[PDB]
Amino acid sequence: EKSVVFKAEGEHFTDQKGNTIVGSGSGGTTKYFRIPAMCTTSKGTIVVFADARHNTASDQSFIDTAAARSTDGGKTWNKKIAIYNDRVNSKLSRVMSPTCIVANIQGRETILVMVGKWNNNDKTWGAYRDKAPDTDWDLVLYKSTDDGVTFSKVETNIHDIVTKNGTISAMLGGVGSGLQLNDGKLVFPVQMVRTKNITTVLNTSFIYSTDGITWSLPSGYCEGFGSENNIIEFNASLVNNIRNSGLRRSFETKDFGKTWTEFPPMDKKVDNRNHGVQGSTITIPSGNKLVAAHSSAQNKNNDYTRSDISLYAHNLYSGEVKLIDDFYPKVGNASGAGYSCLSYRKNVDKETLYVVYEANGSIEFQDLSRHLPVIKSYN
Ligand SMILES: CC(=O)N[C@H]1[C@H]([C@H](O)[C@H](O)CO)OC(C(=O)O)=C[C@@H]1O
Repeated sequence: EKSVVFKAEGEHFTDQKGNTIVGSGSGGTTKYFRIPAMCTTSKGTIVVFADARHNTASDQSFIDTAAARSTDGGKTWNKKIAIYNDRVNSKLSRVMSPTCIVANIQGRETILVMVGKWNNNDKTWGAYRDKAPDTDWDLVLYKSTDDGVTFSKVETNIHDIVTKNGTISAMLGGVGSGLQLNDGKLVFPVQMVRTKNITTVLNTSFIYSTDGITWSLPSGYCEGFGSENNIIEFNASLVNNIRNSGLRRSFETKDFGKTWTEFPPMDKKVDNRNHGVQGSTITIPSGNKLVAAHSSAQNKNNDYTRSDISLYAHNLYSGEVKLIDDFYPKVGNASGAGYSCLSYRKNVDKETLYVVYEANGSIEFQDLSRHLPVIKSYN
């Protein structure tokens, strides 16, 4: 009814030289996985990224970005490390929080994946506000043009545009998936930690590009809330959907990121309760209309266990919301739980809706395509 993408205490990765990575799971396995991100290509291939937390579930720990690839509809997976941390600090070196896009970049189908990178910081990234930007931080971008088989680093100007801004201590993708606009523009939702002198600690925004190499920041900022967020393209707006303790928040920009205003069809429509949680938000066509599909946790215990990871439909015209499927109807592991990522595709006449999510330190996959008629009708 499901498959395991990455098995907690059940995977063995190799490093760049081909030596095994001895984690703290049983038998020297990778201990824990978090923060899944997925896409589906024009060939039907599914690629899933996650934080491979070799030693512990903690955010401040030794982490590589794993990638899993399935060509059989999610039944079986081939796995590797896509992005290695710098191996400065055996406790703390890390790459974190993947956000991915599958896109047509000047004719070439490309998977992009963006992760934050730290080495010696022993605290959460929001603690580091003294510098513009933090010297321990980077935001790195990798690509594949071979359907997810190989990844290579992309040289970008992302660090430069953050430095030039001068009011950002660190930036990170919004977690899960970014998007390619109908005109071809690449867009990553972002989270930013502002420098200490800015009265808002966190903001949301996006970065955009034509070629995947040269990126830009818009001039405005959206309120941060819990900062993890996704963007959809709708009706001549970019619309975000942001983590927040309690009710999720959604804003729209009609001027390509200069200004943001509340988006009534999604704002305050789903409750994640205490702490909030990352959620995934995408669009799915229905005729010449769109529906938003959204995944996040109901959090019945009002805590970090983030129970009941659920799929919702948002009617973008009426503002109705309904629960489609509580696809992980379980209490999570409070060491780190609740995150998810959706992926919709129509290849020829075959429509697929997939999800990956956190399940007790593992990453699981489900094919949710049977729900498509219900979601599409919600317009
Ligand atoms: C880069 C990073 O730390 N990401 C982490 C994120 C973050 O700490 C929080 O959004 C405050 O910034 O929180 C969580 C979480 O399970 O809630 C998981 C992520 O691994």
